[PDB]
Amino acid sequence: MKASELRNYTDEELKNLLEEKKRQLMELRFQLAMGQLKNTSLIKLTKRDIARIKTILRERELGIRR
Repeated sequence: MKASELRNYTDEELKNLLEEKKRQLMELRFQLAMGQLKNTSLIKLTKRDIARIKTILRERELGIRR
């Protein structure tokens, strides 16, 4: 929902952060699916914020976040 911070970065920072969340979720599931990642609460938290963050990027694409 709210950001400030996650919309407040510059377009170059914003991508480089919101990309990081979007990848991280997918890479963390990939680390488990191998056998490296072990804290699954961290993944589950990481999804909430992946979803918020990767939504922020979406919202910024159409004009919802100027």
